[PDB]
Formats: sequence, C-alpha cells, structure tokens
Amino acid sequence: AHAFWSTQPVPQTEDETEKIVFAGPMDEPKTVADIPEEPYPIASTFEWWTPNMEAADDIHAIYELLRDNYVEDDDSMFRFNYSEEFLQWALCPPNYIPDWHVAVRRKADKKLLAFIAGVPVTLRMGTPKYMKVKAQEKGEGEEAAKYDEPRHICEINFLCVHKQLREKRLAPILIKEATRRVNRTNVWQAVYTAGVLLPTPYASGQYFHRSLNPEKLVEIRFSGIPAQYQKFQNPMAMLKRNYQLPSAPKNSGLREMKPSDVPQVRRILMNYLDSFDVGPVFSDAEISHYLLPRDGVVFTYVVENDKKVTDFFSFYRIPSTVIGNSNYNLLNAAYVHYYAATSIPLHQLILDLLIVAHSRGFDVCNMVEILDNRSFVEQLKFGAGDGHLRYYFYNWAYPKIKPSQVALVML
Ligand SMILES: CCCCCCCCCCCCCC(=O)SCCNC(=O)CCNC(=O)[C@H](O)C(C)(C)COP(=O)(O)OP(=O)(O)OC[C@H]1O[C@@H](n2cnc3c(N)ncnc32)[C@H](O)[C@@H]1OP(=O)(O)O
Ligand SMILES: COc1cccc(CC(=N)NC(=O)c2ccccc2OC2CCNCC2)c1
Repeated sequence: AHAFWSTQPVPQTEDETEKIVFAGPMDEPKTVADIPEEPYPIASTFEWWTPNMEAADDIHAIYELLRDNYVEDDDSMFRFNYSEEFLQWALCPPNYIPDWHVAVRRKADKKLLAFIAGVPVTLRMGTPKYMKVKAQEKGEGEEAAKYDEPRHICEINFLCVHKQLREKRLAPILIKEATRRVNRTNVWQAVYTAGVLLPTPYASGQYFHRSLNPEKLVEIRFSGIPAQYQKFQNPMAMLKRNYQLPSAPKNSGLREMKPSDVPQVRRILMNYLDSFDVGPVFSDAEISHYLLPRDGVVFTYVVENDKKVTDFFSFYRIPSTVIGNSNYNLLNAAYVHYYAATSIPLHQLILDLLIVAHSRGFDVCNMVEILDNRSFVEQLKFGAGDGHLRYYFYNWAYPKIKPSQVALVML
C-alpha cells in the first residue's frame, strides 16, 4: 500500500503503534561510516543544491517554489505563502546545519524543482508518563526510562515538489537524501508533522480557527455563515458581533518581549514544557531566536506587571494566497506559538493574543490542540476545523499519545 514508507523505519500500522510501550529506536544502530558519502542518485539532468539560506537570492528561489507549489487545502482555495523573512527565521536557528537544507534544481538552467529542510532540535521523547507508571509497577522502570535524556534530532519541514513533477516518486528521493545528510552528522531520528495520514502518527490534533475578520473569511470561503445564523435578519451582523474584540489588551504590564527577557522566558517556558511527554528543550540562544519579535514573522508579548516577567505568549504569521477568490490577495493568518502562564489564567493571556492579532490586521488565529490549547477554545470562540495535524517520528518507536501530551510547535 505504501511502496516507499513500507521500506522505512517507521511503525507500519496503527495496530503496530498501539502495541508500543517504551520509546526507542526502530533500527538496530548504524554508524556514520556506514552512510554513503555520495548524494543519492538522481536523473542526470537534475542536480542537488544546498541553498545558502543567509543569501537573499537563494531564499527568494525557495520562496517562489513554495509560493507556487507548497501546501494547499484540499479544495485548492488557499496556498501557504511563507515569506522570505519567515523562511530565514525557520531554517537558520542556532547551530543549524546548512547541509540539511536540500534542493533539487535543473542542471541546465538552475531552475529550482524540489526542496526539503531539516533543522536541529533538542527533544524530550522518552517513554510517556503513563507507560512509565505501568513500567514501574512491573519492575521495568529502567528500560522505560532508558531514552529520557533530551535527544539532538532533526526536525523536517517544507517538503515540496514542483507541480509539474508530481507523482514521479521524487519525494522519496528527497527524503532519502535528507536522511543520508542527517545520518552523516550522527543523527538518527527525526520529527515531522503533516496534514495527511502516513505510517504512523504518534499523535493527532484537530485544527482550530478563531475568526478575527469574519466578513473577509466568509467572502473567501474560509468560513461560511452557519445555518443557525440564517434565523437572524442580518446573519453577517450577528457573526461580526460573535467575533468582535477589544482594540486594547486587558492585562496590565503587557509589552513586547525584549532580549533582557530571555532568561526569565526560558525559565517559565521550560518549567511548563517539561510537564508534557514530548517537548523541546531550548537554550538561551534558541529562546532568543524563536521568540524575540521579528516584523511580519513572529510576535511575542510578556506580562511584566511591576514584577519580573510572569507570563508570555507568542504567535507567528503565515499569509496564504487566496488562489480561489479574486477579491482578496492574501489571508493573513496568526498561529499560536509557545506561551506560559504563571500569574493569570491561560484564557486571559490568550485573549490578549487575539486582541493584539486583530489590532495588527490579522484575519484569523489558528492553532492545533497541543499544549493546553483546548483549555481556552470555547471561551475564546475557537472553532474546530476540517483537518488534523499528525505528528510523526522517523526511526523512533513511540506509543500513541494524546495531542495534549505534545509541547512541540511546528512552523
Ligand atoms: C534521521 C533523519 C530522517 C529525515 C527524514 C524524516 C522523514 C521526513 C518525511 C517527510 C516529512 C515532510 C513534512 C512536510 O513537509 S508536510 C508538507 C508536505 N508538502 C506539501 O504538501 C506541499 C505540496 N505537495 C507536494 O509538494 C507533493 O505532493 C509532495 C512533495 C508532498 C509529495 O510528492 P508527490 O505528490 O509528487 O508524490 P511522489 O510520487 O513524489 O511520492 C509519493 C510518496 O510520498 C509520500 N508522501 C506524500 N505526501 C507526503 C508527506 N507530506 N510527507 C511524507 N511523505 C509523503 C506518499 O505517501 C508516497 O509514498 P508511499 O505511500 O508510496 O509509500
Ligand atoms: C489557511 O490556509 C491554508 C493553506 C494551506 C493549507 C491549509 C490547511 C492546513 N494544512 N492548515 C494547517 O496545517 C495548520 C492548521 C492549524 C494550525 C496550524 C497549521 O499549520 C501549521 C503551519 C503549517 N505547518 C504546521 C503548522 C490551510
């Protein structure tokens, strides 16, 4: 059923995954010495290319490939339009490996045809808490705890094959070449997400959306006017009333994050993330990179209420091309990122996220039900969407867990 994925070190069925109790590798160990030096074979009219993601014209090439060929919804109404500044941010975190940015281009004219990117991440991915409880009942705590140390692994994103080269088995070649380059750096696990079902997720979370500009969202068919709003004399007026927000944040001491906040944000964030079964571990430099504000890309606010920072939230921006509607060019979406609340209820913290996003002209706020995102869905008028983000590991056996046990935000 899966001519490529049946050859890979991933659990092959939900039934296999349901049987996994402890975290650990799928493969017996390999060595860097075992891995081919030479890039994976490709047709001789193509070549491998490692873009320099600190070079504006190489970023622009990838930007255009993804603008025209990256993820669409199933109804080909919207297509992500990640910006050039977003790609630089996403692809170049501290200690990133340039060789893990993998492209295919035509040899003759250097046209970019396909892309996949890996970045390093330090992830806790040991056996989940409940399975450790049972393991300790049975005298198996040691085996269950064996892989508890945060691991330096690869996070994969931005897999894209030009629309004219689809269904030619080029994505398996991309994946094999990325695997080779990662393996050559002595890393043997990856984490990735997808909206499609592949063998085999360890978690799956529904999408959620919070309308900020419902008139536009209805016009572009992101949203509809539900049937119950039809029993109003003015359905759209009542939809705008449902979703209206303050212009000014409510929390005293809210302000944008600055570099001197990095140590305190790291502390409260890590204290929080550490309570989840799967979660990243961030250095000061990584907190700085992934959370300090960057115009048009990432937006991060702290609560510093006559006291050291006690709370913070972040969101990032991905516009989507409105490919199915001529009246608008872009859908300006905010995505809930990391946050931590120690002094105020989480719903009060995230209400200010929505207030700030609306004031900055975002049309919708999106998230997946990871972290404690379910805890403010109803009060803040998030609605469940039509899809799921599935979380996967490469070469890591892992029990099925709930999405509320996942603390890794993907970009
Ligand atoms: C240790 C280090 C390891 C590093 C690697 C870790 C693994 C990383 C894995 C990648 C994580 C990516 C995370 C993200 O970026 S998810 C975002 C993926 N990108 C898009 O959706 C953008 C638009 N679509 C395209 O560009 C193409 O349709 C793609 C490139 C998706 C497939 O190209 P194409 O449509 O021309 O098909 P093919 O004939 O070449 O290939 C068909 C095979 O590809 C399998 N397929 C289809 N969709 C996906 C998918 N999203 N992840 C993994 N595999 C996928 C499919 O089941 C089939 O295999 P099998 O069913 O026959 O077995
Ligand atoms: C808004 O316009 C578009 C354009 C293309 C596809 C889709 C469907 C979708 N794949 N949504 C998410 O992945 C997603 C949903 C909710 C929260 C976060 C989401 O995605 C993130 C960014 C993509 N990488 C994973 C996180 C929507």
